Amino acid sequence: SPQPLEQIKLSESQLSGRVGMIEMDLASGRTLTAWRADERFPMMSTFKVVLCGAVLARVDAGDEQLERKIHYRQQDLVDYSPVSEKHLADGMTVGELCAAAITMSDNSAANLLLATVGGPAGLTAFLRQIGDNVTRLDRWETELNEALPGDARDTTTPASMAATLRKLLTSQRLSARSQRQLLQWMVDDRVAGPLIRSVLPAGWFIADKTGAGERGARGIVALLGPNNKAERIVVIYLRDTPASMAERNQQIAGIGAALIEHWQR
Ligand SMILES: OC[C@H]1O[C@H](O[C@H]2[C@H](O)[C@@H](O)[C@H](OCCCCCCC3CCCCC3)O[C@@H]2CO)[C@H](O)[C@@H](O)[C@@H]1O
Ligand SMILES: *C(=O)C1=CN=C(C(=O)O)CS[C@H]1c1cn2c(n1)COCC2
Repeated sequence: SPQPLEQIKLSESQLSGRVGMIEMDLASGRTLTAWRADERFPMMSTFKVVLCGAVLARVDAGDEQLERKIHYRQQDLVDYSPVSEKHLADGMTVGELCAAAITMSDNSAANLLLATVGGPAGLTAFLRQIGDNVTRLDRWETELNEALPGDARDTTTPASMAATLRKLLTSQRLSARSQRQLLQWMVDDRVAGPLIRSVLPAGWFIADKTGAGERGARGIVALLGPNNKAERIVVIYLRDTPASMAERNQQIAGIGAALIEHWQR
């Protein structure tokens, strides 16, 4: 494989799109690789990790319980509700909703959770309170995936998303049990976790959340490392490419291969 930066460039040339990426040490925040790291990209479903960070902050403050059952109605459901559509009668706990949102990308679950944290404006205010001055959520599922050219709504930057994830997972803004919970939900991702493990060498850790949107938008927020350890945060976003989903996936995998082959930098 080429060096990671060279492989990112090659992926732009091949996709005829913009790629944004950060590779960051989880423990220290050292940035090892930046590429378009201050440019804006649609978050798509990757926002669900930050959402459940906000939920966990309310639990730590005594303002929420993961056990609290939320009842909802069929009229409330949006497209792709694989878990939530099964619990119209019996409801779901706040923690079950976060599991569904992060591990299955259940969109109704995400919207029910958004309603608990004050909507998109509430989530954006949470971000500002933990010192993320860039990321913004403006819409609900599924309209937030629209990825219009030039539109700043529902965007992050690779650098801001990585810093925000590190804050949630490691900075003691969240309680110890809450940090462990957030991590475990990412470990349990069903959408891409197993697929990623199928192509990772033995010994590599993965935890992740993925997203997709219009005009080729694609993204992943991940924890990765050798020796079965979550050593680095890797954030990769793609936008404005006509490529097939399979080719976008293959280019992100190729960046992954470059990082693995050149890990000690
Ligand atoms: O010498 C290093 C390794 O080189 C190869 O591993 C290959 C592997 O066979 C391939 O499947 C993967 O593709 C890349 C898989 C990565 C999937 C994307 C993951 C990313 C996306 C961004 C967020 C973090 C995770 O590349 C590695 C590195 O060449 C050998 O198969 C393996 O025995 C050896 O230990
Ligand atoms: C999250 O990224 C996300 C993106 N895109 C759409 C869409 O393209 O219509 C809908 S919401 C949400 C989503 C939908 N699914 C997943 N994530 C996971 O795969 C199954 C369907």
